[PDB]
Amino acid sequence: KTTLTAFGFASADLIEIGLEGKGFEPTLEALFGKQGFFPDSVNKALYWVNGQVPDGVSKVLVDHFGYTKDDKHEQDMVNGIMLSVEKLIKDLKSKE
Repeated sequence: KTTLTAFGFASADLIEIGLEGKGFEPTLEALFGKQGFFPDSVNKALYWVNGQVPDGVSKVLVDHFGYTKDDKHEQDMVNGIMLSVEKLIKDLKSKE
């Protein structure tokens, strides 16, 4: 929002766009929470996909998505991504 006072002492809101919403936190956590889609999905993709991102990007990825070096699951790329998808689907209707 912005209020303009350029007509002497007469004021007038030049423009205002009002955003109102609730229930964002559950989706925020289902995307980036402990069981969120992004952390597990990125971890599985990094484990099953050859090659590592530059070290600078690697630090951020480890910090945010909790990439794990070693996994004992002979489950494949498809199941690795699909576990994250499954938990996200449960996240969707398990909350607001």
